[PDB]
Amino acid sequence: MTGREILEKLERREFTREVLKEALSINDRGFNEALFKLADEIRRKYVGDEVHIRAIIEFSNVCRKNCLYCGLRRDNKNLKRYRMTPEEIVERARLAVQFGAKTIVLQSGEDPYYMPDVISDIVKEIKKMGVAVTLSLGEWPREYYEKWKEAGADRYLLRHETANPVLHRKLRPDTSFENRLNCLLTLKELGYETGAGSMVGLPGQTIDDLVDDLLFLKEHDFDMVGIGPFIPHPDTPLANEKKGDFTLTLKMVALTRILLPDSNIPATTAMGTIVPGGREITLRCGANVIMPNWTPSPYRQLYQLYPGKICVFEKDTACIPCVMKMIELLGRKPGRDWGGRKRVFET
Ligand SMILES: C[C@H](CCC(=O)NCCC[N+](C)(C)CCCS(=O)(=O)[O-])[C@H]1CC[C@H]2[C@@H]3[C@H](O)C[C@@H]4C[C@H](O)CC[C@]4(C)[C@H]3C[C@H](O)[C@]12C
Ligand SMILES: C[C@H](CCC(=O)NCCC[N+](C)(C)CCCS(=O)(=O)[O-])[C@H]1CC[C@H]2[C@@H]3[C@H](O)C[C@@H]4C[C@H](O)CC[C@]4(C)[C@H]3C[C@H](O)[C@]12C
Ligand SMILES: Nc1ncnc2c1ncn2[C@@H]1O[C@H](CSCC[C@H](N)C(=O)O)[C@@H](O)[C@H]1O
Ligand SMILES: O=C(O)[C@@H]1CS[C@H](C(=O)O)N1
Ligand code: SF4
Ligand SMILES: [Cl-]
Ligand SMILES: [S]
Repeated sequence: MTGREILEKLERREFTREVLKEALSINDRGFNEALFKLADEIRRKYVGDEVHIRAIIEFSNVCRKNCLYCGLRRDNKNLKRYRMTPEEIVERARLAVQFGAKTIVLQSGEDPYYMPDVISDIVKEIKKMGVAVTLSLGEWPREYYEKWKEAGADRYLLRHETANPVLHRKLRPDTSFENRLNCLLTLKELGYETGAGSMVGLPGQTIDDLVDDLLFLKEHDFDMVGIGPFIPHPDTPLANEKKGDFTLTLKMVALTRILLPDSNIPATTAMGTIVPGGREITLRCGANVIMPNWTPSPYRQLYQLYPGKICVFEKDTACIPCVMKMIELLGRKPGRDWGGRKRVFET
Protein backbone atom coordinates (compact mmCIF):
# COMPACT_ATOMS: atom_id res chain seq x y z
CA MET A 1 0.00 0.00 0.00
CA THR A 2 0.89 3.72 -0.33
CA GLY A 3 1.95 5.87 2.57
CA ARG A 4 -1.62 7.11 3.04
CA GLU A 5 -2.87 3.58 2.98
CA ILE A 6 -0.32 2.39 5.55
CA LEU A 7 -1.31 5.26 7.84
CA GLU A 8 -4.92 4.32 7.52
CA LYS A 9 -4.16 0.73 8.44
CA LEU A 10 -2.20 1.96 11.47
CA GLU A 11 -5.08 4.18 12.55
CA ARG A 12 -7.50 1.19 12.28
CA ARG A 13 -4.97 -0.94 14.18
CA GLU A 14 -4.39 -3.45 11.36
CA PHE A 15 -0.89 -4.29 12.60
CA THR A 16 0.15 -6.90 10.14
CA ARG A 17 3.82 -7.71 9.40
CA GLU A 18 3.35 -6.22 5.96
CA VAL A 19 1.98 -2.90 7.35
CA LEU A 20 4.89 -2.58 9.86
CA LYS A 21 7.48 -3.50 7.19
CA GLU A 22 6.12 -0.91 4.78
CA ALA A 23 6.01 1.75 7.55
CA LEU A 24 9.72 1.11 8.25
CA SER A 25 10.69 0.97 4.57
CA ILE A 26 9.01 4.14 3.27
CA ASN A 27 11.36 7.09 3.56
CA ASP A 28 9.10 9.80 2.28
CA ARG A 29 9.18 12.92 4.47
CA GLY A 30 5.46 13.49 4.41
CA PHE A 31 4.77 9.92 5.47
CA ASN A 32 7.29 10.03 8.30
CA GLU A 33 5.90 13.29 9.60
CA ALA A 34 2.38 11.91 9.56
CA LEU A 35 3.57 8.78 11.39
CA PHE A 36 5.22 10.95 14.04
CA LYS A 37 2.06 13.04 14.47
CA LEU A 38 -0.03 9.94 14.84
CA ALA A 39 2.25 8.59 17.57
CA ASP A 40 2.34 11.98 19.33
CA GLU A 41 -1.44 12.13 19.33
CA ILE A 42 -1.82 8.55 20.59
CA ARG A 43 0.64 9.42 23.38
CA ARG A 44 -1.31 12.48 24.39
CA LYS A 45 -4.63 10.67 24.32
CA TYR A 46 -3.50 7.59 26.35
CA VAL A 47 -0.81 8.81 28.65
CA GLY A 48 -1.31 12.60 28.65
CA ASP A 49 1.19 15.45 28.95
CA GLU A 50 3.07 14.25 32.04
CA VAL A 51 6.68 13.29 31.38
CA HIS A 52 7.87 10.91 34.07
CA ILE A 53 11.31 11.42 35.51
CA ARG A 54 13.35 8.34 36.37
CA ALA A 55 16.62 9.29 38.09
CA ILE A 56 19.27 6.78 37.08
CA ILE A 57 22.29 5.88 39.25
CA GLU A 58 24.81 3.77 37.34
CA PHE A 59 26.41 2.38 40.50
CA SER A 60 29.00 -0.03 39.04
CA ASN A 61 30.61 -0.48 35.64
CA VAL A 62 31.97 -3.98 36.52
CA CYS A 63 30.62 -6.62 34.19
CA ARG A 64 31.05 -10.41 33.85
CA LYS A 65 29.57 -10.50 30.33
CA ASN A 66 31.24 -9.68 27.01
CA CYS A 67 28.53 -8.27 24.77
CA LEU A 68 30.15 -7.20 21.48
CA TYR A 69 28.54 -3.75 21.36
CA CYS A 70 29.14 -2.62 24.90
CA GLY A 71 31.99 -0.54 26.31
CA LEU A 72 31.62 -2.24 29.72
CA ARG A 73 32.33 -5.73 28.23
CA ARG A 74 34.67 -7.77 30.37
CA ASP A 75 37.43 -7.85 27.70
CA ASN A 76 37.71 -4.03 27.70
CA LYS A 77 40.94 -3.39 29.70
CA ASN A 78 41.00 0.34 28.71
CA LEU A 79 38.35 1.34 31.21
CA LYS A 80 38.77 2.28 34.88
CA ARG A 81 36.29 0.13 36.77
CA TYR A 82 34.38 1.50 39.75
CA ARG A 83 31.85 0.44 42.41
CA MET A 84 29.79 2.79 44.57
CA THR A 85 29.42 1.72 48.19
CA PRO A 86 25.96 0.84 49.39
CA GLU A 87 25.97 3.97 51.60
CA GLU A 88 26.94 6.15 48.62
CA ILE A 89 24.14 4.64 46.54
CA VAL A 90 21.49 5.16 49.22
CA GLU A 91 22.57 8.74 49.93
CA ARG A 92 22.74 9.52 46.24
CA ALA A 93 19.19 8.14 45.85
CA ARG A 94 18.06 10.27 48.80
CA LEU A 95 19.50 13.36 47.02
CA ALA A 96 17.49 12.52 43.90
CA VAL A 97 14.32 12.16 45.99
CA GLN A 98 15.15 15.54 47.60
CA PHE A 99 15.38 16.93 44.03
CA GLY A 100 11.88 15.53 43.26
CA ALA A 101 12.57 12.18 41.59
CA LYS A 102 9.60 9.85 42.12
CA THR A 103 11.42 6.79 40.66
CA ILE A 104 15.02 5.75 41.33
CA VAL A 105 16.67 3.49 38.70
CA LEU A 106 19.63 1.43 39.81
CA GLN A 107 21.69 0.28 36.80
CA SER A 108 24.97 -1.57 36.55
CA GLY A 109 27.05 -3.95 34.59
CA GLU A 110 26.46 -7.56 35.66
CA ASP A 111 28.67 -7.09 38.77
CA PRO A 112 28.55 -10.16 41.04
CA TYR A 113 29.75 -8.25 44.13
CA TYR A 114 26.29 -6.88 45.09
CA MET A 115 24.20 -9.90 44.15
CA PRO A 116 21.70 -10.54 45.63
CA ASP A 117 21.89 -9.33 49.21
CA VAL A 118 23.62 -5.91 49.01
CA ILE A 119 21.06 -4.90 46.34
CA SER A 120 18.19 -6.10 48.61
CA ASP A 121 19.58 -3.98 51.45
CA ILE A 122 19.84 -0.87 49.20
CA VAL A 123 16.36 -1.36 47.80
CA LYS A 124 14.84 -1.63 51.27
CA GLU A 125 16.52 1.66 52.29
CA ILE A 126 15.40 3.53 49.21
CA LYS A 127 11.83 2.22 49.51
CA LYS A 128 11.57 3.95 52.92
CA MET A 129 11.71 7.24 51.00
CA GLY A 130 8.28 6.58 49.41
CA VAL A 131 9.38 6.33 45.78
CA ALA A 132 9.32 3.65 43.09
CA VAL A 133 12.48 1.59 42.61
CA THR A 134 13.44 0.19 39.20
CA LEU A 135 16.37 -2.25 38.79
CA SER A 136 18.40 -2.71 35.59
CA LEU A 137 21.05 -5.30 36.60
CA GLY A 138 20.98 -7.83 33.75
CA GLU A 139 20.36 -11.52 33.83
CA TRP A 140 20.27 -13.30 37.23
CA PRO A 141 18.67 -16.38 38.75
CA ARG A 142 14.97 -16.36 39.54
CA GLU A 143 15.93 -16.47 43.16
CA TYR A 144 17.67 -13.12 42.93
CA TYR A 145 14.76 -11.52 41.19
CA GLU A 146 12.42 -12.93 43.87
CA LYS A 147 14.57 -11.51 46.73
CA TRP A 148 14.62 -8.09 45.09
CA LYS A 149 10.83 -8.11 44.65
CA GLU A 150 10.38 -9.07 48.34
CA ALA A 151 12.85 -6.24 49.21
CA GLY A 152 10.41 -3.85 47.53
CA ALA A 153 11.59 -3.32 43.97
CA ASP A 154 8.76 -2.19 41.70
CA ARG A 155 10.10 -2.44 38.15
CA TYR A 156 12.85 -4.11 36.15
CA LEU A 157 14.39 -3.04 32.82
CA LEU A 158 15.83 -5.80 30.64
CA ARG A 159 15.98 -4.81 27.01
CA HIS A 160 15.57 -7.82 24.77
CA GLU A 161 18.24 -6.17 22.49
CA THR A 162 17.23 -8.10 19.34
CA ALA A 163 14.47 -10.67 18.83
CA ASN A 164 16.62 -12.42 16.12
CA PRO A 165 18.02 -15.39 18.14
CA VAL A 166 20.98 -15.92 15.78
CA LEU A 167 22.03 -12.25 15.89
CA HIS A 168 21.39 -12.18 19.67
CA ARG A 169 23.69 -15.10 20.35
CA LYS A 170 26.47 -13.67 18.11
CA LEU A 171 26.33 -10.25 19.83
CA ARG A 172 25.86 -11.67 23.35
CA PRO A 173 28.08 -14.72 23.44
CA ASP A 174 27.54 -15.51 27.13
CA THR A 175 23.85 -16.01 26.71
CA SER A 176 20.89 -16.28 24.35
CA PHE A 177 17.59 -14.75 23.33
CA GLU A 178 15.89 -17.73 25.03
CA ASN A 179 17.53 -16.87 28.27
CA ARG A 180 16.74 -13.17 27.93
CA LEU A 181 13.07 -13.94 27.24
CA ASN A 182 12.93 -16.38 30.12
CA CYS A 183 14.26 -13.66 32.43
CA LEU A 184 11.58 -11.25 31.12
CA LEU A 185 8.84 -13.84 31.67
CA THR A 186 10.09 -14.54 35.20
CA LEU A 187 10.12 -10.86 36.05
CA LYS A 188 6.50 -10.47 34.87
CA GLU A 189 5.43 -13.61 36.82
CA LEU A 190 6.96 -12.17 39.92
CA GLY A 191 4.84 -8.99 39.63
CA TYR A 192 7.43 -6.51 38.34
CA GLU A 193 6.44 -3.82 35.90
CA THR A 194 8.76 -4.97 33.18
CA GLY A 195 10.65 -3.16 30.47
CA ALA A 196 12.05 -4.58 27.24
CA GLY A 197 13.25 -2.89 24.07
CA SER A 198 16.07 -3.07 21.55
CA MET A 199 18.84 -1.31 19.71
CA VAL A 200 18.33 -0.13 16.18
CA GLY A 201 21.09 -0.33 13.55
CA LEU A 202 23.05 -3.26 15.00
CA PRO A 203 25.50 -4.79 12.49
CA GLY A 204 23.60 -7.46 10.52
CA GLN A 205 20.20 -6.36 11.74
CA THR A 206 17.66 -5.99 8.92
CA ILE A 207 14.33 -4.18 8.56
CA ASP A 208 12.59 -7.55 8.90
CA ASP A 209 14.41 -7.92 12.26
CA LEU A 210 13.02 -4.59 13.39
CA VAL A 211 9.48 -5.72 12.42
CA ASP A 212 10.08 -8.85 14.59
CA ASP A 213 11.17 -6.53 17.46
CA LEU A 214 7.83 -4.64 17.15
CA LEU A 215 5.76 -7.87 17.00
CA PHE A 216 7.65 -9.24 20.03
CA LEU A 217 6.89 -6.12 22.00
CA LYS A 218 3.27 -6.26 20.97
CA GLU A 219 3.06 -10.01 21.83
CA HIS A 220 4.22 -9.56 25.47
CA ASP A 221 2.53 -6.23 26.11
CA PHE A 222 5.45 -4.78 28.06
CA ASP A 223 4.98 -2.03 30.59
CA MET A 224 7.97 -0.14 29.33
CA VAL A 225 9.98 -0.15 26.10
CA GLY A 226 13.52 1.29 25.86
CA ILE A 227 14.73 1.92 22.32
CA GLY A 228 17.84 3.59 21.08
CA PRO A 229 20.33 3.51 18.27
CA PHE A 230 23.40 1.31 18.35
CA ILE A 231 26.40 3.56 18.92
CA PRO A 232 29.78 1.98 18.16
CA HIS A 233 32.36 2.05 20.95
CA PRO A 234 36.08 2.19 19.98
CA ASP A 235 37.21 -0.40 22.60
CA THR A 236 34.87 -3.07 21.27
CA PRO A 237 34.81 -5.47 18.37
CA LEU A 238 32.13 -3.37 16.72
CA ALA A 239 34.25 -0.18 16.79
CA ASN A 240 34.22 0.23 12.95
CA GLU A 241 30.55 -0.51 12.43
CA LYS A 242 27.94 2.12 11.35
CA LYS A 243 25.88 3.89 14.01
CA GLY A 244 22.14 3.38 14.01
CA ASP A 245 20.05 5.87 12.06
CA PHE A 246 18.22 8.43 14.15
CA THR A 247 15.12 8.67 11.93
CA LEU A 248 14.70 4.89 11.68
CA THR A 249 15.07 4.63 15.47
CA LEU A 250 12.48 7.42 15.91
CA LYS A 251 10.10 5.46 13.69
CA MET A 252 10.59 2.45 15.97
CA VAL A 253 9.63 4.63 18.93
CA ALA A 254 6.57 6.01 17.08
CA LEU A 255 5.40 2.53 16.09
CA THR A 256 5.95 1.23 19.62
CA ARG A 257 3.60 3.91 20.92
CA ILE A 258 0.99 3.09 18.20
CA LEU A 259 1.24 -0.63 19.05
CA LEU A 260 1.34 -0.17 22.87
CA PRO A 261 -0.62 2.99 23.44
CA ASP A 262 -0.65 2.92 27.24
CA SER A 263 3.01 1.93 27.72
CA ASN A 264 5.82 3.98 29.30
CA ILE A 265 8.42 4.80 26.65
CA PRO A 266 11.61 6.80 27.36
CA ALA A 267 13.37 9.33 25.22
CA THR A 268 16.72 7.63 25.74
CA THR A 269 20.10 9.18 26.29
CA ALA A 270 21.36 7.37 23.21
CA MET A 271 18.80 9.32 21.11
CA GLY A 272 20.20 12.58 22.55
CA THR A 273 23.77 11.41 21.88
CA ILE A 274 23.44 10.76 18.17
CA VAL A 275 21.52 13.96 17.40
CA PRO A 276 21.60 17.21 19.34
CA GLY A 277 18.13 17.61 20.75
CA GLY A 278 17.26 13.97 20.03
CA ARG A 279 15.46 13.39 23.36
CA GLU A 280 13.20 16.37 22.82
CA ILE A 281 12.26 15.17 19.33
CA THR A 282 11.59 11.69 20.73
CA LEU A 283 9.29 13.10 23.46
CA ARG A 284 7.25 14.59 20.57
CA CYS A 285 7.04 11.36 18.59
CA GLY A 286 5.62 8.94 21.17
CA ALA A 287 7.84 9.00 24.27
CA ASN A 288 6.61 10.06 27.71
CA VAL A 289 9.54 9.22 30.11
CA ILE A 290 12.99 10.78 30.60
CA MET A 291 15.85 9.32 32.64
CA PRO A 292 18.23 12.10 33.84
CA ASN A 293 21.70 10.94 34.72
CA TRP A 294 22.21 10.89 38.49
CA THR A 295 25.53 9.07 38.62
CA PRO A 296 27.98 11.20 40.66
CA SER A 297 31.44 12.30 39.55
CA PRO A 298 33.98 10.86 39.34
CA TYR A 299 32.08 7.77 38.17
CA ARG A 300 29.66 9.26 35.66
CA GLN A 301 32.35 9.57 33.01
CA LEU A 302 33.41 5.89 33.49
CA TYR A 303 29.99 4.47 32.65
CA GLN A 304 30.46 4.36 28.91
CA LEU A 305 28.22 1.79 27.24
CA TYR A 306 28.83 3.95 24.20
CA PRO A 307 30.93 7.09 23.81
CA GLY A 308 30.26 10.71 23.68
CA LYS A 309 27.36 10.50 25.93
CA ILE A 310 25.68 13.82 26.80
CA CYS A 311 25.51 14.89 30.50
CA VAL A 312 29.16 13.95 31.35
CA PHE A 313 30.48 17.53 31.81
CA GLU A 314 27.56 18.76 33.94
CA LYS A 315 27.60 18.99 37.70
CA ASP A 316 26.35 16.06 39.88
CA THR A 317 22.96 17.66 40.43
CA ALA A 318 22.39 19.39 37.03
CA CYS A 319 20.42 16.71 35.17
CA ILE A 320 17.13 16.75 37.12
CA PRO A 321 16.83 20.57 36.79
CA CYS A 322 17.85 20.26 33.15
CA VAL A 323 14.97 17.81 32.36
CA MET A 324 12.47 19.86 34.33
CA LYS A 325 13.33 22.88 32.10
CA MET A 326 13.07 20.60 29.01
CA ILE A 327 9.62 19.38 30.07
CA GLU A 328 8.42 23.00 30.55
CA LEU A 329 9.83 24.29 27.19
CA LEU A 330 8.11 21.31 25.49
CA GLY A 331 4.79 22.52 27.00
CA ARG A 332 4.56 19.32 29.06
CA LYS A 333 4.19 18.65 32.78
CA PRO A 334 6.22 16.73 35.29
CA GLY A 335 4.81 13.46 36.61
CA ARG A 336 2.68 13.87 39.72
CA ASP A 337 2.93 10.24 41.06
CA TRP A 338 5.30 7.30 40.49
CA GLY A 339 4.29 7.07 36.85
CA GLY A 340 3.36 3.40 36.88
CA ARG A 341 1.62 2.04 33.87
CA LYS A 342 -2.14 3.04 33.73
CA ARG A 343 -3.62 0.36 31.60
CA VAL A 344 -6.56 1.36 29.24
CA PHE A 345 -8.37 -1.93 28.54
CA GLU A 346 -9.62 -2.04 25.03
CA THR A 347 -11.08 -4.48 22.55
C1 LIG B 1 8.98 23.68 14.06
C2 LIG B 1 9.12 23.08 12.69
C3 LIG B 1 9.06 24.16 11.63
C4 LIG B 1 7.68 24.56 11.44
C5 LIG B 1 7.46 25.94 11.00
O1 LIG B 1 8.38 26.60 10.47
N1 LIG B 1 6.34 26.47 11.40
C6 LIG B 1 6.13 26.96 12.78
C7 LIG B 1 5.63 28.36 12.84
C8 LIG B 1 5.07 28.98 11.58
N2 LIG B 1 3.67 29.49 11.82
C9 LIG B 1 2.81 28.30 12.20
C10 LIG B 1 3.72 30.45 12.94
C11 LIG B 1 2.91 30.08 10.66
C12 LIG B 1 3.42 29.66 9.32
C13 LIG B 1 3.45 30.93 8.45
S1 LIG B 1 4.89 31.06 7.58
O2 LIG B 1 4.87 32.38 6.95
O3 LIG B 1 5.99 30.88 8.51
O4 LIG B 1 5.17 29.89 6.72
C14 LIG B 1 8.12 21.93 12.46
C15 LIG B 1 8.25 21.42 11.03
C16 LIG B 1 8.03 19.91 11.03
C17 LIG B 1 7.61 19.63 12.49
C18 LIG B 1 7.75 18.19 12.99
C19 LIG B 1 6.96 17.19 12.12
O5 LIG B 1 5.57 17.57 12.04
C20 LIG B 1 7.04 15.77 12.74
C21 LIG B 1 6.69 15.73 14.26
C22 LIG B 1 5.20 15.87 14.57
C23 LIG B 1 4.89 15.73 16.03
O6 LIG B 1 3.48 15.88 16.26
C24 LIG B 1 5.67 16.80 16.78
C25 LIG B 1 7.15 16.62 16.51
C26 LIG B 1 7.57 16.70 15.07
C27 LIG B 1 9.02 16.29 14.97
C28 LIG B 1 7.40 18.13 14.50
C29 LIG B 1 8.06 19.24 15.34
C30 LIG B 1 7.97 20.61 14.72
O7 LIG B 1 6.59 21.06 14.80
C31 LIG B 1 8.40 20.67 13.28
C32 LIG B 1 9.89 20.33 13.22
C1 LIG C 1 17.30 19.55 48.19
C2 LIG C 1 17.30 21.07 48.47
C3 LIG C 1 17.15 21.34 49.98
C4 LIG C 1 15.80 21.17 50.63
C5 LIG C 1 15.28 19.75 50.60
O1 LIG C 1 15.89 18.75 51.09
N1 LIG C 1 14.10 19.61 49.99
C6 LIG C 1 13.44 18.33 49.82
C7 LIG C 1 12.23 18.50 48.93
C8 LIG C 1 11.51 17.20 48.71
N2 LIG C 1 10.45 17.21 47.66
C9 LIG C 1 11.03 17.42 46.29
C10 LIG C 1 9.84 15.84 47.66
C11 LIG C 1 9.54 18.34 47.85
C12 LIG C 1 8.25 18.41 47.03
C13 LIG C 1 7.57 19.76 47.28
S1 LIG C 1 6.49 20.18 46.06
O2 LIG C 1 5.75 21.35 46.60
O3 LIG C 1 7.20 20.44 44.84
O4 LIG C 1 5.58 19.04 45.95
C14 LIG C 1 16.27 21.85 47.66
C15 LIG C 1 16.30 23.36 47.94
C16 LIG C 1 15.79 24.10 46.69
C17 LIG C 1 15.31 22.96 45.79
C18 LIG C 1 15.20 23.24 44.27
C19 LIG C 1 14.30 24.43 44.01
O5 LIG C 1 13.01 24.28 44.72
C20 LIG C 1 14.03 24.63 42.50
C21 LIG C 1 13.57 23.36 41.81
C22 LIG C 1 12.11 23.01 42.14
C23 LIG C 1 11.62 21.74 41.38
O6 LIG C 1 10.24 21.50 41.70
C24 LIG C 1 12.54 20.57 41.72
C25 LIG C 1 13.94 20.94 41.37
C26 LIG C 1 14.53 22.20 42.02
C27 LIG C 1 15.89 22.50 41.42
C28 LIG C 1 14.65 21.99 43.58
C29 LIG C 1 15.51 20.74 43.93
C30 LIG C 1 15.74 20.52 45.44
O7 LIG C 1 14.46 20.17 46.03
C31 LIG C 1 16.27 21.79 46.13
C32 LIG C 1 17.69 22.02 45.60
N1 LIG D 1 27.10 0.53 22.13
C1 LIG D 1 25.85 0.72 22.57
N2 LIG D 1 25.03 1.53 21.90
C2 LIG D 1 23.77 1.77 22.35
N3 LIG D 1 23.26 1.18 23.39
C3 LIG D 1 23.96 0.33 24.11
C4 LIG D 1 25.32 0.03 23.71
N4 LIG D 1 25.84 -0.81 24.63
C5 LIG D 1 24.87 -1.08 25.50
N5 LIG D 1 23.70 -0.39 25.18
C6 LIG D 1 22.41 -0.48 25.79
O1 LIG D 1 22.46 -0.22 27.15
C7 LIG D 1 21.56 -1.05 27.90
C8 LIG D 1 21.90 -1.02 29.37
S1 LIG D 1 23.31 -2.03 29.81
C9 LIG D 1 23.30 -2.08 31.58
C10 LIG D 1 22.28 -3.08 32.06
C11 LIG D 1 22.47 -4.56 32.01
N6 LIG D 1 23.87 -4.90 32.15
C12 LIG D 1 21.92 -5.17 30.80
O2 LIG D 1 22.66 -5.56 29.86
O3 LIG D 1 20.67 -5.22 30.80
C13 LIG D 1 21.58 -2.34 27.10
O4 LIG D 1 20.34 -3.04 27.31
C14 LIG D 1 21.81 -1.88 25.66
O5 LIG D 1 20.64 -1.92 24.83
O1 LIG E 1 20.17 5.40 26.16
C1 LIG E 1 20.80 5.11 27.14
O2 LIG E 1 21.95 5.47 27.34
C2 LIG E 1 20.11 4.27 28.24
C3 LIG E 1 20.60 2.81 28.18
S1 LIG E 1 19.29 1.93 29.08
C4 LIG E 1 18.09 3.28 29.19
C5 LIG E 1 16.64 2.79 28.91
O3 LIG E 1 16.00 2.31 29.82
O4 LIG E 1 16.19 2.90 27.82
N1 LIG E 1 18.67 4.20 28.21
S1 SF4 F 1 25.22 -4.78 27.80
FE1 SF4 F 1 24.93 -5.07 30.10
S2 SF4 F 1 25.63 -7.36 30.25
FE2 SF4 F 1 26.36 -6.68 28.17
S3 SF4 F 1 28.54 -6.10 28.54
FE3 SF4 F 1 27.22 -4.21 28.73
S4 SF4 F 1 26.85 -3.94 30.88
FE4 SF4 F 1 27.54 -6.11 30.58
CL1 LIG G 1 11.08 3.14 35.58
S1 LIG H 1 22.72 16.37 32.79
